[PDB]
Amino acid sequence: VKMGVLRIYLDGAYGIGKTTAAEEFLHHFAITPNRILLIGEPLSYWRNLAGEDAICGIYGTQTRRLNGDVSPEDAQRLTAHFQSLFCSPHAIMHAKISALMDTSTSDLVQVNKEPYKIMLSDRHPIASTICFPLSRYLVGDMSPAALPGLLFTLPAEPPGTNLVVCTVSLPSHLSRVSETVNLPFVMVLRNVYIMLINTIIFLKTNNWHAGWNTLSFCNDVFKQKLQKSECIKLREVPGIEDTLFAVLKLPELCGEFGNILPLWAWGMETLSNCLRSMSPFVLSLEQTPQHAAQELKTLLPQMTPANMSSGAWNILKELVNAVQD
Amino acid sequence: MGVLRIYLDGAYGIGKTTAAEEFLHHFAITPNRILLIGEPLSYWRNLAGEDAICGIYGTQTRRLNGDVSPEDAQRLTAHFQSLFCSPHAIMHAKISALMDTSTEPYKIMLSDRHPIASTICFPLSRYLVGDMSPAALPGLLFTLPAEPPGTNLVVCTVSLPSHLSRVSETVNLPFVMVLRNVYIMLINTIIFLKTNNWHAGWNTLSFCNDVFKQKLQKSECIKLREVPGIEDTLFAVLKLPELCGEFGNILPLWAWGMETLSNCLRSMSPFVLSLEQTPQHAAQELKTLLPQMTPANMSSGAWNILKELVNAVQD
Ligand SMILES: Nc1ncnc2c1ncn2[C@@H]1O[C@H](COP(=O)(O)OP(=O)(O)O)[C@@H](O)[C@H]1O
Ligand SMILES: O=c1[nH]c(=O)n([C@H]2C[C@H](O)[C@@H](COP(=O)(O)O)O2)cc1/C=C/Br
Ligand SMILES: O=c1[nH]c(=O)n([C@H]2C[C@H](O)[C@@H](COP(=O)(O)O)O2)cc1/C=C/Br
Repeated sequence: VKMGVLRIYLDGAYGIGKTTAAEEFLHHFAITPNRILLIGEPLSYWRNLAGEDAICGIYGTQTRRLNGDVSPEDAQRLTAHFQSLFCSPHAIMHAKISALMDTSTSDLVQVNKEPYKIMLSDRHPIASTICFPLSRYLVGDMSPAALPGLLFTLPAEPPGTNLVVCTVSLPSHLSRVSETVNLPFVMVLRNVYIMLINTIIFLKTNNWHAGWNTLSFCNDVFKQKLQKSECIKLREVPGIEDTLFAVLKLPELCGEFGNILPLWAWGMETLSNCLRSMSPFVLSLEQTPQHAAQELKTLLPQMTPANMSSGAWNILKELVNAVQD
Repeated sequence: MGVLRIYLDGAYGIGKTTAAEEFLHHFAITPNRILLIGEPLSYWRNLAGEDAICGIYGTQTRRLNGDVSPEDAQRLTAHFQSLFCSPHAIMHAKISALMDTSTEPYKIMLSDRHPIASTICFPLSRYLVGDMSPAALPGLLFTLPAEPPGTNLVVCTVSLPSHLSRVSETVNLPFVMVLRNVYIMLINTIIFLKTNNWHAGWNTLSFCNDVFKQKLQKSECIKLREVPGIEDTLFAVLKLPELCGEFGNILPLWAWGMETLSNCLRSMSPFVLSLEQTPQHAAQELKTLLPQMTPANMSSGAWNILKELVNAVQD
């Protein structure tokens, strides 16, 4: 009864327009209703996650830090708290979906006439568990203490994840927004995502323990560049220093001799395991939503497909519709 | 070959460690027959920079002195409490990978506390006592990973007046009284889950109110019972208005969450061990239980590996 689907997670910085451009893609291809399934960001839960408003809280906390209404040491812990709120929703979902995914190691008895059903999603779990938390650290708004809980506890990623990092020119990104507009965080966020990509590619060939002992620890000088120049350049064959491991080499995770502590190592392993499965793609949103979406279309043929029960797709759809409700 | 995964939990200060060790010294006559994994204090006391333990307690002291808003003190707590998760999880997740899921004296690998202690028992106790905001429950309860078959949860128990001497960190009835209660519920929940679905008498479960919380901090009510009912479980504590909508229905995602939370707890094989006596007895009793526990299968090779890893981090 099988049929191949196309899991596509659309990520990148915020305010860039990856949503009004992800929707304009649904209108001009969903000519046939059952050929595409969209899953939007769960604001409804973020803005009322068991009582607190993750969004307001993550920003308000910074405003509260500047006014000195709270200790900078607490403001960091306080941040970690809110930042973490974004995790659950996206995770409950992703975890369910991985369950409806057919991981059949076998030959095909029959083929399906129809084209592959593409299920588009707004942001991938790593955004909450790795991209943002890491950007907060780099900018100094959050304490590293919360990285293990998010980076090292990642669940096995099922084959076929297509991560599409959206990108916009810098001066244009600063208009799509004007929540708070401060270069430091943005400049970093953009950078991090670029690293993410380099990390995925990197991980495709080499192990995380590559030039680890050749990776200078993460210092304030490094963080400074990340908040100013948007350095980190996306490159053909990435090296350890063009990845996220450049940001993970932290004294707080290593011991006396300067070795990354045992557990934390095992963690790097799973974090690698996850990112490595992914199929990285970059999509420019520097133009009319029409183009952005058209471009995304040209990529469909390059993405890695996965298999799932025809029945399940119909179920998934209902669930997705049951919660985006 | 077949191993015996045994996780030893319960309240703190009770002595489940000096009694879990006295069990290793007596039956490890043959070296390769038993493997112990102790609590990773070394990481808790320096988890990427902060000392989870001091922070969870100090935050309370800081709350009483009014050095910080009670609203922040709650969020601040959630933060630290969460720190306890990673270590235990990195481990457990690795171990699940070395477990053979393929369709004479078995090697028993004893562990100090099971991940649910950090992700469900303690966080929940903090809530009930009012030291933590519910906002952090979904992140810990609903994101639980598939538990592999063969988990033997052994909840240790001590008499009340005796428990208050094993400790005297901070000694305050409210939290203890609750912690004891919660663990009892956990057990009742596991059993309960064996037969019925979480959506049983859900619509007959009164929401969680302050009156309820009050009893949980005073009488150690919650009694362990043969055939548990919805109200003797943890679901009695999970029915929260903050998780339900207007009409009073538990919101979609949170439901799916309950599902996975149930999925986990249900796999477990619950056992109660009394530490109200000489460590010798405590351990001897635990031995009598070995034959009742559910065994799992793993590569002989893996066991040797696991051992090395365990030894590699328990140094
Ligand atoms: N069965 C017992 N009888 C008397 N004292 C005990 C017993 N078990 C433990 N203790 C004492 O109480 C203290 C706390 O117990 P511990 O083993 O550390 O508990 P836990 O496993 O909860 O951390 C120990 O340092 C020990 O001296
Ligand atoms: O981890 C996060 N942290 C965060 O602060 N945010 C923030 C970023 C932004 O203000 C808002 C989400 O809106 P858009 O990203 O669609 O513009 O929440 C988002 C995530 C990620 C969720 Br997965
Ligand atoms: O989640 C937790 N939260 C917590 O505060 N603690 C606390 C409880 C205790 O002070 C200390 C651990 O010592 P024992 O439990 O062995 O006596 O950390 C522990 C856990 C659980 C880890 Br899994």
